[PDB]
Amino acid sequence: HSLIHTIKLNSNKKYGPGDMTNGNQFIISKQEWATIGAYIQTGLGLPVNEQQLRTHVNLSQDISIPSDFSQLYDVYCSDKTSAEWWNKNLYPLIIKSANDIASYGFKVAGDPSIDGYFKKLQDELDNIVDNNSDDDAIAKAIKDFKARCGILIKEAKQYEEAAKNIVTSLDQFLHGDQKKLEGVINIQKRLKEVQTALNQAHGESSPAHKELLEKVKNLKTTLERTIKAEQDLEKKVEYSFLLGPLLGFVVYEILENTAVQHIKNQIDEIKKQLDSAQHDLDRDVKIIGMLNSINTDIDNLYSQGQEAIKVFQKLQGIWATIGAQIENLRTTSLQEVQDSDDADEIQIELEDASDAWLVVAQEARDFTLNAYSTSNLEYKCPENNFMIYWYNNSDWYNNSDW
Repeated sequence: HSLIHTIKLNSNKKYGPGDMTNGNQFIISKQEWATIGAYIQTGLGLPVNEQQLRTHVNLSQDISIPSDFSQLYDVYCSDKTSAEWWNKNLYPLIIKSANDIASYGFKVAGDPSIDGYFKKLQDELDNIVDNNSDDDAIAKAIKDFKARCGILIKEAKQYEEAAKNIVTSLDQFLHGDQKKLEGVINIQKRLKEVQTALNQAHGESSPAHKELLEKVKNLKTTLERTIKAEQDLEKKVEYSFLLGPLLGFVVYEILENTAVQHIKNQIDEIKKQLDSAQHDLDRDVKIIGMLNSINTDIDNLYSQGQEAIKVFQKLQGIWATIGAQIENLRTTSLQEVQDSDDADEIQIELEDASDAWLVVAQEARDFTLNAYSTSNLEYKCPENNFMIYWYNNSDWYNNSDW
């Protein structure tokens, strides 16, 4: 965006928001969290027993499922549990950190309906260097100045700690929490194991097995290329199961993309081919195709998890420095104003920092406004209704031709 370039350029301004960017993205990136969120949706819908699996990949009741397939269930459950944890414990924090940026920015610069805190600080400095002002009024202005800065320092520290807490939550998402949460790293390990096993046993049984499973892998590769290529999301984030269980959820908006429409047609073709195929081909390609895509997904969850850790360590440092600079403002700078009887330079710095804060506050608001909202295993992952809309409204599950 134009605004992202403005934010870097501004990132040098004292009392301002600093470099709240991440490459060509806002430091809280709409596109990043939208993409991640797609993988999580897929996770939230994973099946954990035979009947669920059949319903999910859309396999005829008349088809037998070999026993080694059962390994799927435990790891799918863990993956699902992970997704649910993320949905409850991680993603809402991201929304909150965006809100913290909007809140601070509108507080110091003022809400567009307005005086923000920086204008109030400026006027206080006016009173401190006014010669008409008697000594009592000076002393009072100084106390008010320090108090108001103290509130900004407290909030900045709160936001700093919130960013630290996001980093901690990410480390738990990836490495587990030493309790009932298995980490993405271990989930990835087991998913790769099961993938190897099932591929050896049921993924190379015939030429058509290899052909079709390779076709699905190619579609996932292209889909992923397209996803990583599209930088700018213009719509409120929603998700779609249009591509079905072979590929997983995608951000709804990306359905417009020509390449993705091509992929939808190739998927419709696969469905036609499988639904009337020899039973073992039908079964193996649905189940293992989906599993291969889940492995690609979990790889993406891992790497983008590590990336996000780096981003929120950066944000953490930004709030630390914001608080440090306001502490300097209320002590050393304020004393200099008193000694020099000159406040104009500080006042103009506060004006300029106000404008920079407006820029990042608008980006934070935009993020929030457009973000997505919404061995037994039968008790750890009970059946829920999560996929039912998708089973009732996605083409993959249309069986009129059966």
